[PDB]
Amino acid sequence: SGFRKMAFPSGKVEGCMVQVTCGTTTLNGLWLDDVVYCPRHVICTSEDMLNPNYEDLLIRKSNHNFLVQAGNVQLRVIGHSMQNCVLKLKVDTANPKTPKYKFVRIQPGQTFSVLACYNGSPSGVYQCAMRPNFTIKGSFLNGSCGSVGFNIDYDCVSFCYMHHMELPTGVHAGTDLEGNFYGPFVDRQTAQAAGTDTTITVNVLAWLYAAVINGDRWFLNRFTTTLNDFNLVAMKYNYEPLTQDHVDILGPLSAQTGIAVLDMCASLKELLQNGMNGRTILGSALLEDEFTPFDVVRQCSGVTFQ
Amino acid sequence: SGFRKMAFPSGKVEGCMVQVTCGTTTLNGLWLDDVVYCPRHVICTSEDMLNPNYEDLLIRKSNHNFLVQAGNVQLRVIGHSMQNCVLKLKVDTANPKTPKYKFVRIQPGQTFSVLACYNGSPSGVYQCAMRPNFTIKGSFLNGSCGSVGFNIDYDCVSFCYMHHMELPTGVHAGTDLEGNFYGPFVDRQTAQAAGTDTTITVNVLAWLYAAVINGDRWFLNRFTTTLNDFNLVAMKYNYEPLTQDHVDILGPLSAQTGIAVLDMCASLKELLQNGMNGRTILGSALLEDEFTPFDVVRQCSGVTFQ
Ligand SMILES: *[C@H](O)[C@H](C[C@@H]1CCNC1=O)NC(=O)[C@@H]1[C@H]2CCC[C@H]2CN1C(=O)COc1ccc(Cl)c(Cl)c1
Ligand SMILES: *[C@H](O)[C@H](C[C@@H]1CCNC1=O)NC(=O)[C@@H]1[C@H]2CCC[C@H]2CN1C(=O)COc1ccc(Cl)c(Cl)c1
Repeated sequence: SGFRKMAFPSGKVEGCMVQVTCGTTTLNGLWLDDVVYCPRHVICTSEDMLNPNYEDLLIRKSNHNFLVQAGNVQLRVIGHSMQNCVLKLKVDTANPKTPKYKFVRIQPGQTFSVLACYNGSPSGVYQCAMRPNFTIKGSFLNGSCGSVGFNIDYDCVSFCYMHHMELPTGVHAGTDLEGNFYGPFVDRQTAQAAGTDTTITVNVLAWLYAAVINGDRWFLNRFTTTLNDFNLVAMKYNYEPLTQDHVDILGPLSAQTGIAVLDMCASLKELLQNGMNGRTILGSALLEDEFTPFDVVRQCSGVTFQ
Repeated sequence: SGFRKMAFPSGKVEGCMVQVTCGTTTLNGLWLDDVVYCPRHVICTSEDMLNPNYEDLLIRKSNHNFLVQAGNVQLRVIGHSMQNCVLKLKVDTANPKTPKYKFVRIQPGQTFSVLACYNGSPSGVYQCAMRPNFTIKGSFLNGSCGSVGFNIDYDCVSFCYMHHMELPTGVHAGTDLEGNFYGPFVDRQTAQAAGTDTTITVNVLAWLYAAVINGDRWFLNRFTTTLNDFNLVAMKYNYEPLTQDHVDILGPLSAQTGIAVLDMCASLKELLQNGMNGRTILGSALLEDEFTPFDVVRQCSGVTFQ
């Protein structure tokens, strides 16, 4: 038993992490087969960072301008191209540690592991959710750009996130691995801001099921509610609407615990209207919304990855 | 910016994880050079698990009884010996992925990363603290024994924990890598229990400094307090006494933020006496005590590992 914010083992990604330096900018790149992926703003310098034109900036670059460092081995760049907001640096060497992988784009509400890197070297790993407003509450300092977010699905790494920037509230924005930003953000210094977030309702319910599985039961009740009546409460407390599909996805957890999904909604309602009254749930005094139903099933049943 | 419960990159440990099967028991082993380390209770079966005599049980074993599986390669056991509560299985092959390592024993209050494994395959990674009562609040299911806890110090893995068991409150107990239990626990089914815990005071203060570094300032005050007067409050709220050495260790964080350690203590006092009044600190509605001063400095300055 126990329930922890658990990241995927990072080894497969660690072997793909490289250093990319161009001009005065050093960031991280992702080396898969003979391509290194990195944020395109590496080709910028200070004055370039207000209103850049990256097509103009890229045509002025040379392969030899890109210093790519895989540990203590320099990788010769032999081609480069821009794909949206990522740069694809073709290098003369395929990464022998390339795992099976996919580039996937995730939905707000879904979670992933971030391997925070500096200078191509992994610093730490942690779990994140894509917020409804397409930001992530990460932990990122200067030089962390190009760190990736990912899931692992048996032996296959699904890369979903590459880090580009921090917003004024201290949250983080980036792209999928095809270079397309999550949310309405651009890789420029503008006055852009996150915009209002909501709590991921289905995830909160998943975490309540994790709590029941782990022996926290105090918030349970005999009450029930309709899906419509629950969503009128969710709206007031700035929770995402719960769909019938969310109810279906919570089925297995409902079955294991014997608590109907709509019954757990009634519990959530009471927690929203009354608070926790000094109690905790799974060591939290807040309703936690960064575990998906899958995350709960994964942890509470012991799925591994080969 | 941002602050996350961050684990170390797990790759170096992942390459050491193997499966050990003996009889009806399958657990994880740690393969370093030509030795596999695993919990000695692998040599037990159901009836063996009440009041065992492991010296008796081990002399009845044969090298060939130990099925050691490194991925899809079976490792031939050529010797075995007991060291306290761990078994050392000598195998005919040195692990080519053996990192530089040390066996270290940690102090309550210190943190480490756990690579949760099943069947020798990594499932997830998360950060833990050694509680003052020598338990850890982990996430462990049947088959997770032999998973290790560790820190990474540049390129060197300091293994500090191997998992053996869960206690009736859902917390976890285990040994250092020399087989010596953390705390007054034994690898038997007895009525043993954790025993009363305390909150790791120096860590809470570290996390308050992390909050200030990250722009959470609402809990700060002009007040100060003496170390003695703070500790009279700490005792009432079941917090560990703060020592002058703790104050010294918090020096660098005090210097970076400009908040005297004893001033931050005064803030903690007020949080203890008054609660948080609906506010959060670093996304928590609880005072968090599983970040050490080192963890905070590490994350808020970007230390990596090569
Ligand atoms: C890339 O390493 C870096 C990552 C940032 C730095 C601080 N936290 C992060 O996650 N990205 C940036 O510096 C990007 C840069 C590329 C696109 C736009 C431009 C500006 N920017 C920002 O992240 C701006 O916010 C910001 C906040 C705090 C700090 Cl210290 C900095 Cl350097 C930037
Ligand atoms: C080893 O894989 C296993 C890990 C346990 C299992 C559940 N959570 C864990 O962390 N260890 C044990 O099963 C040990 C075993 C070796 C020493 C004593 C004996 C009993 N025990 C326990 O952990 C007893 O507690 C316990 C609680 C809940 C469950 Cl499902 C189980 Cl199997 C054991």
